[PDB]
Amino acid sequence: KTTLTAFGFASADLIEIGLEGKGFEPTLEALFGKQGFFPDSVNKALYWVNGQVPDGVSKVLVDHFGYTKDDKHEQDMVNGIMLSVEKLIKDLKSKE
Repeated sequence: KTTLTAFGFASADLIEIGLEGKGFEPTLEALFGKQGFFPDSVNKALYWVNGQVPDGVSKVLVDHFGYTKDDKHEQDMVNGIMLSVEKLIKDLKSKE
């Protein structure tokens, strides 16, 4: 929002766009929470996909998505991504 006072002492809101919403936190956590889609999905993709991102990007990825070096699951790329998808689907209707 912005209020303009350029007509002497007469004021007038030049423009205002009002955003109102609730229930964002559950989706925020289902995307980036402990069981969120992004952390597990990125971890599985990094484990099953050859090659590592530059070290600078690697630090951020480890910090945010909790990439794990070693996994004992002979489950494949498809199941690795699909576990994250499954938990996200449960996240969707398990909350607001």
